[PDB]
Amino acid sequence: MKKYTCTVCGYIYDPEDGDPDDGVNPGTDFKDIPDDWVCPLCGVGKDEFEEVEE
Ligand SMILES: [Fe+3]
Repeated sequence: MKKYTCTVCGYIYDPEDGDPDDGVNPGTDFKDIPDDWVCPLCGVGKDEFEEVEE
C-alpha cells in the first residue's frame, strides 16, 4: 500500500494512517479515497497527487 504526495504543497498521504478527520480511515489505499477528497494542507484535488515508485 503506497504513499502519495501532493505536488502542489508536499503533503504526504500515508495509507496507514489515513486522513480520518476527513472521513478516510487507516488502511484506505489512494485509489479508494472518494474522488471529491482534497489535500488536507492546501486544498487541491487528487489529480495533483503522484505515487511516491520510491
Ligand atoms: Fe497539498
